[PDB]
Amino acid sequence: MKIIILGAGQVGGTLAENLVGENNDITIVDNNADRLRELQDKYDLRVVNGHASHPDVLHEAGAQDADMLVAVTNTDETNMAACQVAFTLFNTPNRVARIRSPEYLAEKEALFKSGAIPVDHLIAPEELVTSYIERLIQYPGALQVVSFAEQKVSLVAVKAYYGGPLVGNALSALREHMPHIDTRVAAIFRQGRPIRPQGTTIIEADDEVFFVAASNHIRSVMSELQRLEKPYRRIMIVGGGNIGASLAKRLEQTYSVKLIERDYQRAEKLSEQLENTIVFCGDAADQELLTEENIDQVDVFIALTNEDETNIMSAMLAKRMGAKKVMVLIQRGAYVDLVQGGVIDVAISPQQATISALLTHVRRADIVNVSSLRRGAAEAIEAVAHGDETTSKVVGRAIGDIKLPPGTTIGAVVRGEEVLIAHDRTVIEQDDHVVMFLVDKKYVPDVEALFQPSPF
Amino acid sequence: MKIIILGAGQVGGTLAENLVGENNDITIVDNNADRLRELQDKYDLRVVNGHASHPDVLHEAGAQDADMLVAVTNTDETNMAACQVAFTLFNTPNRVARIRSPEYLAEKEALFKSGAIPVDHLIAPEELVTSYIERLIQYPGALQVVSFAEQKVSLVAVKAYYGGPLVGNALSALREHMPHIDTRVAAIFRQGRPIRPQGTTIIEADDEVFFVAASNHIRSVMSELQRLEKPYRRIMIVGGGNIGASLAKRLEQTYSVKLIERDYQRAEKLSEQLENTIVFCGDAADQELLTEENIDQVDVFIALTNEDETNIMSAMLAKRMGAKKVMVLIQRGAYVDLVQGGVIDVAISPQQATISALLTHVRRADIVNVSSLRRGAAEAIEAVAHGDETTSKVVGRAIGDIKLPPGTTIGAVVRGEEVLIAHDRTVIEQDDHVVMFLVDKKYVPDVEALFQPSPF
Amino acid sequence: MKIIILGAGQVGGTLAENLVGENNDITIVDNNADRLRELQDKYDLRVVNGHASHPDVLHEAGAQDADMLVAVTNTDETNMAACQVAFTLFNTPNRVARIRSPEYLAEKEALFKSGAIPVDHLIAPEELVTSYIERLIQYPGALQVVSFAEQKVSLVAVKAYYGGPLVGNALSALREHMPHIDTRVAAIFRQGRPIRPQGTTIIEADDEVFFVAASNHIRSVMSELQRLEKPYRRIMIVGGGNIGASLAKRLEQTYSVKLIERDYQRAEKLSEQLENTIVFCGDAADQELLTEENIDQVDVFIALTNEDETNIMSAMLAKRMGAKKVMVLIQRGAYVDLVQGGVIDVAISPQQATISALLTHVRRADIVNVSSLRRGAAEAIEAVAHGDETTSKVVGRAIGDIKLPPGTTIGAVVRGEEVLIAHDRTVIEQDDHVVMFLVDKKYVPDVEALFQPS
Amino acid sequence: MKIIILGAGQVGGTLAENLVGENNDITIVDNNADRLRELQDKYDLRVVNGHASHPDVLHEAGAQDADMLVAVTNTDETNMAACQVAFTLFNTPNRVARIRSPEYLAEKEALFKSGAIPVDHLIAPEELVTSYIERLIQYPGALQVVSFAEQKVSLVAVKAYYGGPLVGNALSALREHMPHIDTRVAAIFRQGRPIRPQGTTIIEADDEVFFVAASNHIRSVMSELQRLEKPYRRIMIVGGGNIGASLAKRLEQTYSVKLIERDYQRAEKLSEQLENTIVFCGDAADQELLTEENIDQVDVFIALTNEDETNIMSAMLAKRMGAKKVMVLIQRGAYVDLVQGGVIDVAISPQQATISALLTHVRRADIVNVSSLRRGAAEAIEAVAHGDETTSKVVGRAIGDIKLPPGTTIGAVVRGEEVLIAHDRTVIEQDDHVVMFLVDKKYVPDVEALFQPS
Ligand SMILES: Nc1ncnc2c1ncn2[C@@H]1O[C@H](COP(=O)(O)OP(=O)(O)OP(O)(O)=S)[C@@H](O)[C@H]1O
Ligand SMILES: Nc1ncnc2c1ncn2[C@@H]1O[C@H](COP(=O)(O)OP(=O)(O)OP(O)(O)=S)[C@@H](O)[C@H]1O
Ligand SMILES: Nc1ncnc2c1ncn2[C@@H]1O[C@H](COP(=O)(O)OP(=O)(O)OP(O)(O)=S)[C@@H](O)[C@H]1O
Ligand SMILES: Nc1ncnc2c1ncn2[C@@H]1O[C@H](COP(=O)(O)OP(=O)(O)OP(O)(O)=S)[C@@H](O)[C@H]1O
Ligand SMILES: Nc1ncnc2c1ncn2[C@@H]1O[C@H](COP(=O)(O)OP(=O)(O)OP(O)(O)=S)[C@@H](O)[C@H]1O
Ligand SMILES: Nc1ncnc2c1ncn2[C@@H]1O[C@H](COP(=O)(O)OP(=O)(O)OP(O)(O)=S)[C@@H](O)[C@H]1O
Ligand SMILES: Nc1ncnc2c1ncn2[C@@H]1O[C@H](COP(=O)(O)OP(=O)(O)OP(O)(O)=S)[C@@H](O)[C@H]1O
Ligand SMILES: [Mg+2]
Ligand SMILES: [Mg+2]
Ligand SMILES: [Mg+2]
Ligand SMILES: [Mg+2]
Repeated sequence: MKIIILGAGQVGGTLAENLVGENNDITIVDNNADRLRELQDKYDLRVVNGHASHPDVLHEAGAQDADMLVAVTNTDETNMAACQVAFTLFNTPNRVARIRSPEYLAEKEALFKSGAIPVDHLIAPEELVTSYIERLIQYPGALQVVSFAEQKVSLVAVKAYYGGPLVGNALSALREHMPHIDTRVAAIFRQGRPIRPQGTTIIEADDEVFFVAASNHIRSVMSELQRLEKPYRRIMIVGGGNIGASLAKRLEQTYSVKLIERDYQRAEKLSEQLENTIVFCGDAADQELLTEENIDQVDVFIALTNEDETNIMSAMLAKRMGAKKVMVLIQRGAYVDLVQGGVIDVAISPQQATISALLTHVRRADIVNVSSLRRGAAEAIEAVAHGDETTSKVVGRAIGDIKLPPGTTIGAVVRGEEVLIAHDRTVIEQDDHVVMFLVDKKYVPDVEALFQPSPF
Repeated sequence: MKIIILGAGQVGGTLAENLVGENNDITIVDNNADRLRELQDKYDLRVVNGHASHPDVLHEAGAQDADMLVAVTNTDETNMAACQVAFTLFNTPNRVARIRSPEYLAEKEALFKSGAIPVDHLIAPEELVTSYIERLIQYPGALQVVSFAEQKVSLVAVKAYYGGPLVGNALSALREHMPHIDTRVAAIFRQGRPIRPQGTTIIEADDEVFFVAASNHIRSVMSELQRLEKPYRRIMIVGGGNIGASLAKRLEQTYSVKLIERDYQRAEKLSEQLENTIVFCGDAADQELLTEENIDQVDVFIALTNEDETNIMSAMLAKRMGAKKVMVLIQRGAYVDLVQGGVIDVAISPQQATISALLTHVRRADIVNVSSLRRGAAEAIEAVAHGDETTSKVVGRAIGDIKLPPGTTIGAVVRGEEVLIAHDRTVIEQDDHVVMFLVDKKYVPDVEALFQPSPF
Repeated sequence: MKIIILGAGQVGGTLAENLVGENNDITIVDNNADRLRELQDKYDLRVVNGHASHPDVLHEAGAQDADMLVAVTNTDETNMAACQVAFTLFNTPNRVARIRSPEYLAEKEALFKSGAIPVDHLIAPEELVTSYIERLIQYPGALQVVSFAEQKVSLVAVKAYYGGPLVGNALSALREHMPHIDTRVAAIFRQGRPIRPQGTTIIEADDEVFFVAASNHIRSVMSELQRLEKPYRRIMIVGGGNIGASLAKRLEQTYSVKLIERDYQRAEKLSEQLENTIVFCGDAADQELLTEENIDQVDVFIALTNEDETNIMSAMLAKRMGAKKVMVLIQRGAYVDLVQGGVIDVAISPQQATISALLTHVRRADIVNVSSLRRGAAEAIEAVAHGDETTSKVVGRAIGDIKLPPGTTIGAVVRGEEVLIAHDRTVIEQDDHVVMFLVDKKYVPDVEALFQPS
Repeated sequence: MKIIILGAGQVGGTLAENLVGENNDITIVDNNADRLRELQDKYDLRVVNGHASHPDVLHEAGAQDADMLVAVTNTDETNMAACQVAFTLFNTPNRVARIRSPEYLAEKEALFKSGAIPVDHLIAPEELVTSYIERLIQYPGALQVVSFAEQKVSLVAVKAYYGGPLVGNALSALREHMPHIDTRVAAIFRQGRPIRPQGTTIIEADDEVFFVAASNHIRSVMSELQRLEKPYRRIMIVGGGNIGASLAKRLEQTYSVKLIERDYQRAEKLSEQLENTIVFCGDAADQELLTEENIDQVDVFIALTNEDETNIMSAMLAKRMGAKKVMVLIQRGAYVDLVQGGVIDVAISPQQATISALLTHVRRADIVNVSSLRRGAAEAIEAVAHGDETTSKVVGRAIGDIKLPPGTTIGAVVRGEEVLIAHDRTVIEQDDHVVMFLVDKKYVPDVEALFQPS
């Protein structure tokens, strides 16, 4: 697998970090020499200093031979130009590009899906975020929904609280309750540190507990944990930009939505374009605006401006003034787990989201796929069981008898269209998709080795 | 009292906001028309659009007749030029100027105190902050030390916690304990909202409780509340700029200080200039640097970079990694109370500090002086009891019999050199300094009226 | 004619300014509200605020109906995306784009000429500039060569001097002293004011005289006016960049070229890429370097750095130190007419060159285009004679019987591939290309009326 | 001589460049590491990185021991603080400061001349520029007036023309045809190269000839060279700013002045402040406005906006439209020598003017200062003859017996308040001020050796 990453920013670099290994040859292009040196010190990859869409720069990165091209530069127009130039001159297969402009996506069918602009897969960070928040809204009480390249399976995170079904009970004590639907804990995060879920792991308060669920039965699982809270009525959105306006349009038909936008010329525009949203012109930190429009009633306050501090301060104010749940948009995913949990209920990063999507396309045709759950060294992953018992170290063997790396816990198996909750006696069959959670991502290539069969 | 404020930034504007009234005529100079319109809408003051140090602009603000000149522009050199031009051309008395440069203050004696540069009072925001943090370090457990223009009296804030002397006990129940030293609660802040301290006010957890103390006996009061924790051993400072390097120099002789500075060229300089400080070159968010230098041992982690988010994220990480107490430098005082309390122990603003100092010079020769305790509408103040019983509405009368405005509580009286803890039977004598806390600062001019005697 | 210009910078703005008029609907798209306003204040055109390559912005500027799209934004990648989006979504005809990157141009065949990236016409200023200089070197004595028609016609500017062939002679007296060559004076600039060339106009010293010539007979005209100087032998180029390195390749095999380049790692690279050029490592203003390499022998000194300040100081030093002629590259177009002529013989601007080229695409699409000449010597336009005698006020008539506005001079008529030097007896036939020069831009729209049929 | 220059911009940099040499220890302070490096790369001087007014930065540049402090930073308030801090902390002598604000200058008496703000010498470029133009208007025909000594000596530049008094005459032939007036040609610039003025130098057309004259007898010299033109009657100023409004006040009472100002609220203000000036509201490039107000009658058109582009286009239009002479204000100093002379008669730069003034303070402190003339016509310096015959190689000798370097011409000798036009028999006495002109800057340090005693 020969991979070229155009632009070594947060997204390109983090991607590069997640793809270094045996079966992957990573080359990164960037015109900033400082960024290249920094990345090369940490990881085994090749670097090209130049403009990502220049024919020679692209040639020097070996676009004729490469198997995938990922364009994550500063600009859509450079990403588009890179994919055009690469395709036209070198026939480079699998061209993925980040496109941040909703204007382009509005014509994505006519522009990209016709091969006019030769992009195979658009990664639209603004769209992904809007979809994620909306999906959280759909499951009141849900702290995080984890996705895999296998769309049939998901994880749902919830926060344990005093006098809740979860707090105090060990994991094995929950397994005594089998009514209607049964799930298994995939991961724990207390105090920002990952705990490997064992039978005798006592759930403490303020833990972030991730349960395994079929993607089409999340509501049903949360219900059966007495953790599905009543539907959100009142949503308040701060920041009427690309993301804010998008989310409001998606919600206004089913929810009661208020939006605050401090630019009057932009705000007036949003009032007509949003038929069922009440749009206010005002500042996010304005106590008297938040009070006048009853912030004490708001079920979820969502801060979606582009400045993290504005969002943070705003949401912290909303919580102080009685908003039930608050969500903030944090730019860099590193800060997400940090700022989350205490006072701020949920933090979402457009960079994380982009990276999550990008890992579902690259890890495709690989053994292991990384999930959208990545916190520090911790991360949930999916691996494929190729081969039969004769050639594989996992196929045929039972889950309780698999030589997993340290810190690694198998949470569920996806066989065809059925999602099986992991048990010790369960036998891994061929071409299964095994979902694991690792406390430390350094053992991924070990998981890779484990699931890699002998040469047929 | 005729006051000219040069520069209507955060400091100038906030000052202007605090000084509007009957006995004060406020004029603000600024070259940004937008900033002027905004301020005039809210407050009764005069605005001049021009350069603060131009002879005509200064003339147009009435510098010949004015009684005080406050220079808080963007630049020290403009502040200095304004004070020179005002003095030389109009003999304007009482010239206060903000000087941010330690280089100038290093020669403050030869430059200002000689009348070469005609500044009467330097307001040095970097120095004030360094002094404040240091003063907090001196009283382990102290959340905030409140100062007044009467240097003889102070307030000390502490946070109530479960199984602590404070939590659960009503205020009257504390008055049953009179050993050695006795104090009175001046203010309460729970959930960021001010509560007027009454006899039957039950102290809840995480409340910010302010006790009255003589400025020279703070340690003695905290001791007698079982709230003076053991001396801080290990201090870790992030950001080796003006403030960070300053604080380290002050502490290194009495504390074990580590400093982190990400710029290697600046960091190397600090290693030699700080004889007893260990200086590290590295990033604030670097988990492995913080761990290698045992952040789990750090008694107080102090984030003093100029970026609030950097400081916030950094300190939140330090707390997660086990640092006992964390303090952050937040630029705008509005965010200070917001970000404080939850996870971040203390937030300090250089703007607040400047404003605090500026209010001790202006309110001088006034009736009321505002303290360094200002949180939203809430603020602690000091008023002077001028006149005798014949002409005053407060002198002679007992504290329990004073027609105070709503939300107002007298906490202590400073008579000469003795600080008297307020009791209901205490009689106000002449020229006393009465310390009150108001839940809403809108009643200040009422306090002013109350302490204003009849025309002699 | 509905024309869309993307980006209202120097080039986009000047262009619109050159085409705003009667038969032209100019819409300018730009990301900057302020540049649009200035343009609307000055001219009656439509302005659209948005990103030049966004589908809605292109549609809102009416790309569906438009007849030409000109992309002159900040970056090639936006120009390309814009041409792409316009073609794919709206089938916008005649898509012209500025492409500054030699890297993209190196693959011009594979990228653009195949319709992968749908640019119909590339305007590459660096190349045009390089080409212009080379064209000047080819005609020693030429201060300026301007093109009209499809470049089929040219003007050759020369400066008249004391004890010279031009000075002293009336214009009609020159038509009688030229035996087998046909030319016409198109414009003159003496003192600080432009003069309309008449029969009784005596050429005074230091005048810049513009002659009309067929492009394939420029050398023959200059020769027989005793104004074609002997071939340049020694050329010195300062600055080995895109333009410098390029111009050197074009010259080194037929001329003796030395190049000065202060970037030492760059100088080494060029030393290899230039088979017949001597590359010196040094600063352009270094006298001890310039005197060492015989600047007094240098026929043409060419300063091609990106710094106008360097170019000017460099050339003036060279001129001071005895170089015969000096040519500079000027970025800021305002100064070009000034900088040329006195101490510095020739000044060349990449923005001007772009505007020229964009107007050669105007000249092929049969729109009349105004252009100002050097130092306001005259404003030049080329117009088409539409209609027959019945519907046109010009077709059929001889030049001597046409009521042209004051200050207006017809210089030549272009019939197909045939260039007729304008004479009083010359009859304009239908669809002819009449190239004229005006002393005043205030009479510009009047000429349009002549050539616009009923 | 230990000299500190605060701020290494155009002015600070040029200054250092003019004074770096043998007897001068130049230290430049600047906030920008890059500007310092370029300066150190080019010249051997000391560079200090810090804020020009910080006590340690001033001390580290050796303000205690320094002999002159020049403040040419970005803002007056920093220049002032620097002069303040230097005086208060280190007693730094001769503190020169650039002050651009007319507001500060309006209170020059009360603020600076009293030692409240310890600036010894104010350099106010806007005023100097205004003063220069006014001085040009006073001597019609003067293209340039440059000053030497304590302004006691001047050069008057004029352009020679066909059928003119200068052209055709050898220089020695002019000394014999001037009856009761004494002058000397100091420099000439013909073609693109400077010529050393000798007896047998015949003046050709379009040469710029510089004459030496006592400052109090400039008019008498120009008159008796048949080169003093008749007084200007009609003046037109574009741009009513600090310089424009100021120049108008100085001219309106003795000349007929019209002013064009596109800022309408500004035009109204000036209409009141200018008792004898007609203020028109309009753009400078508006032909219908320029033709309405008889631009063909205008003796001098002066474009004083902050936009070079406006000034150039404005003036060239005026020159095109028949105005006798046009003068412009040019911000970017690189273009000045070029822009002047051809279509635009006079170009004036505020940065150059500042450098001149800063060098008049150099001329009072008895340091020899180099300055380049217009278009490199010659480099001019004024030097002092220190010592007696025993210790000096120049004192006592007559000019005709002094071995000057090649290209070097002594133009005048200044003894006290007495200006002696240089002659071969003229003997240099002690502490004389000898003003010389060099064609080449490479012979500059050689001249110092002559005047430096043992
Ligand atoms: N035209 C270009 N050619 C090559 N590399 C580029 C180009 N533009 C940007 N880059 C590099 O690509 C990386 C990403 O660019 P940024 O300016 O960080 O854009 P961004 O929108 O912040 O995206 P990220 O990845 O979330 S920081 C940067 O590190 C740049 O150095
Ligand atoms: N304090 C505030 N209160 C209310 N609205 C705010 C506040 N701060 C920012 N906004 C709005 O929220 C968004 C923050 O984004 P900005 O960084 O200002 O712009 P931007 O995000 O670059 O533009 P977009 O939306 O991505 S096309 C803007 O639309 C602001 O109008
Ligand atoms: N030279 C000047 N003359 C007059 N007013 C000025 C000048 N410079 C700045 N101001 C105004 O003074 C105010 C404070 O300036 P800022 O640029 O905000 O400086 P600051 O260091 O941020 O100080 P603050 O008050 O904490 S925001 C601004 O609102 C400016 O509009
Ligand atoms: N992530 C980080 N880790 C460690 N040190 C940091 C980090 N970010 C900033 N710093 C340092 O902390 C300070 C932050 O201030 P900046 O805004 O970069 O500079 P500055 O404060 O304007 O300069 P000063 O100190 O006020 S003269 C700087 O000295 C940085 O070197
Ligand atoms: N004083 C000088 N003497 C000699 N060469 C110089 C001098 N100043 C600049 N140059 C050279 O002129 C060249 C012009 O290169 P640049 O214009 O900077 O880059 P480029 O590759 O030509 O791309 P463009 O077209 O300018 S965006 C540079 O390589 C410089 O080294
Ligand atoms: N506060 C400062 N302290 C020290 N040096 C400074 C300061 N501000 C500017 N300088 C330097 O002073 C020089 C003058 O810079 P500018 O004032 O920006 O140029 P300018 O206003 O065009 O005036 P000049 O000198 O004609 S370029 C610059 O090179 C700066 O690097
Ligand atoms: N095309 C034009 N026609 C007439 N007047 C103009 C034109 N362009 C600019 N101006 C005027 O020229 C004047 C010059 O003013 P400015 O230079 O902008 O300000 P100023 O008060 O002179 O301060 P300085 O010295 O430039 S920092 C302006 O008031 C403009 O209105
Ligand atoms: Mg295509
Ligand atoms: Mg004829
Ligand atoms: Mg003083
Ligand atoms: Mg003689």
